[PDB]
Amino acid sequence: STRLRDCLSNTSILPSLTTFSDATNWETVTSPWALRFNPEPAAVVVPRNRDEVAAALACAVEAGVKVSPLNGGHSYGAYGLGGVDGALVINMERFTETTFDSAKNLFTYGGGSRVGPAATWLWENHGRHFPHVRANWVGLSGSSIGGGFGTTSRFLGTPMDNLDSVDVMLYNGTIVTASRTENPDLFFVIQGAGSSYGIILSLTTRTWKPEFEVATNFTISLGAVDIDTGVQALMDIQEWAMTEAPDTFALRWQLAGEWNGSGYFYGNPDEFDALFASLVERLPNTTTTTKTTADFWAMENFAAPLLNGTADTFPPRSMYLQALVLRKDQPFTFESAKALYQYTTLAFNRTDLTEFGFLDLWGGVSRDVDDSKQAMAYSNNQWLIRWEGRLANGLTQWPADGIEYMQAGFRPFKEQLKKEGIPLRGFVNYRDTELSLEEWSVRLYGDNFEKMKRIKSQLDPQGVFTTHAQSIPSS
Ligand SMILES: *Cc1cc2c(cc1C)nc1c(=O)[nH]c(=O)nc-1n2C[C@H](O)[C@H](O)[C@H](O)COP(=O)(O)OP(=O)(O)OC[C@H]1O[C@@H](n2cnc3c(N)ncnc32)[C@H](O)[C@@H]1O
Ligand SMILES: *[C@@H]1O[C@H](CO)[C@@H](O[C@@H]2O[C@H](CO)[C@@H](O)[C@H](O)[C@H]2NC(C)=O)[C@H](O)[C@H]1NC(C)=O
Ligand SMILES: *[C@@H]1O[C@H](CO)[C@@H](O)[C@H](O)[C@H]1NC(C)=O
Ligand SMILES: *[C@@H]1O[C@H](CO)[C@@H](O)[C@H](O)[C@H]1NC(C)=O
Ligand SMILES: *[C@@H]1O[C@H](CO)[C@@H](O)[C@H](O)[C@H]1NC(C)=O
Repeated sequence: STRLRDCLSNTSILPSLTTFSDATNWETVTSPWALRFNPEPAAVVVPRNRDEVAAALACAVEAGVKVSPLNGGHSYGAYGLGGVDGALVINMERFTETTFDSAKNLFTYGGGSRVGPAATWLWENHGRHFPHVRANWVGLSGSSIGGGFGTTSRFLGTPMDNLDSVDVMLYNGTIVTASRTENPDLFFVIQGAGSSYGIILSLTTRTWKPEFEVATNFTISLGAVDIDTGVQALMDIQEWAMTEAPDTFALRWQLAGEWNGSGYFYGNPDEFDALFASLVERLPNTTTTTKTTADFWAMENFAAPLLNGTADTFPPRSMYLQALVLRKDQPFTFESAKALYQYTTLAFNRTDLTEFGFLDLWGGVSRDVDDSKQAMAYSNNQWLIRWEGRLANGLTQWPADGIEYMQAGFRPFKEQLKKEGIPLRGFVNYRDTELSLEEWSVRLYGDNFEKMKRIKSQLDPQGVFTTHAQSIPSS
């Protein structure tokens, strides 16, 4: 460690903000949100300004160690701590500047920001919104580089595609601005795989002023129904969602916790009742619903508790997540939906694990996405499907067969997709840590992967940012 320590000790980074394993706070600074993992960094530093980021990077280059920026710490694979052991972790926590350009209605936030503080700042100062993940303390950099999905994404897009530009430090300390029209190759890979290419110092997002002061939420409960009835209900919901629903709806249909759903509507609250009537039309006669209204920012805080708070709503968790997407051209069939429900939630039976999962309705403005325009493949996404196992309360050891148990229940669904000729596709932020390179690369990036590897060779030839297991290799 001597080389890295001595180099860092000659920078201006505070000694109190430079930690190695002999530090009194090492265990705290290296603790992962994803408790199934425990990556061991070479060191963790907290830069106070852009020059200190560059100084830390230069020390990593001189020492021959990899570099991982740490933002909100939410990675489902502990990727911010490097994923693999031995990275220099650059904790971006001080980079929380917030500015608003009222001429262009663009919000600029620092590369170490979290969803809640930044959304709260923009709301309280300007009455504006940008799509964001549904959790108060997730990093904005770490979530925006993997698409993201929020309650407003069916009409506003993803956190990722609402980015207008970013400022990025490359491995050699050079700072560039990336956008669709400036350093487009870098912007391409930021939009899906940013951790493999640079350190995002600042991000600028488009923003939306809500048209209506009041928003609506709702629930749907089918009651005690059999599998065929529940599956038919999903098919009927899907048909409504693909033919009648406006883009301003959101809907989550439970996988674990069936047969129930919930959602939001961001159009005129006086138009909701007629739209909700059309949705519940075919549902079985045991169905009941609820509806409420609240002002826009109150609703935001009900969807993501404590957006304006001071602590994470979601404590660290030992879990294993899997996730697939379906597109508009090949959505659920009766057979594929039945395979999913029959062998995941309806067969789940463990004392040491609990089940979690849902189907988030997509569609809407995913119709405007082109896969050739950014690394992440997500054009015409129609559903986001999440199936997750969580360690039971009171246990501390993830079971040796937990991954196999979770994968087995989700396998009949995959086989039915294969039978129907439907590609297996994923969603970057919902990292499945058990996938092989052959699997994650095509599921996340489709046929963009070769281009991504070329850009990797061009922008990080020495591999400084090659850290976690899903890092983009060079060509
Ligand atoms: C924990 C969690 C995650 C989560 C969620 C709710 C909870 C409780 N809800 C989500 C949702 O509604 N929608 C969605 O799309 N994702 C949701 N997630 C997942 C979350 O978005 C991802 O796990 C995300 O990657 C987490 O980001 P975060 O910033 O919190 O985590 P990290 O470990 O520190 O970093 C993740 C990766 O991003 C790279 N990174 C971070 N900062 C930078 C900068 N400045 N520049 C470049 N790369 C950066 C890290 O290196 C790491 O690879
Ligand atoms: C839907 O909106 C209602 C508000 O109309 C939310 O209701 C709050 O729910 C919390 C649950 O933790 C209760 O403690 C509060 O008493 C409720 N507030 C009011 C004013 O009734 C509800 O949480 C929202 N649900 C979703 C999923 O967004
Ligand atoms: C957060 O915002 C909601 C909605 O305006 C408000 O009811 C609540 O009091 C706020 N919480 C804090 C801690 O300010
Ligand atoms: C659930 O698992 C237990 C063993 O832990 C078993 O006894 C029980 O029959 C199972 N329930 C089923 C298969 O419905
Ligand atoms: C730093 O690396 C980038 C990415 O390869 C390159 O474009 C730039 O010219 C380099 N800066 C130098 C050599 O000063």
